Amino acid sequence: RPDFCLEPPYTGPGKARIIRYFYNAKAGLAQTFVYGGLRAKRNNFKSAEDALRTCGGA
Repeated sequence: RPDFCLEPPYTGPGKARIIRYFYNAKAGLAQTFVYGGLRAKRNNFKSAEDALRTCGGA
């Protein structure tokens, strides 16, 4: 599983409220979170299906 999949979600400094997905490795689930629109990290997906394919494990 890529190492960036183990990071907590990162909202960042932007003032937007954009609903994105992160992979929660401890839970084993893709979950939603509020992203501010600036300086996303890689554990920040546009969909659940993308989060799971990238971070869900082989």
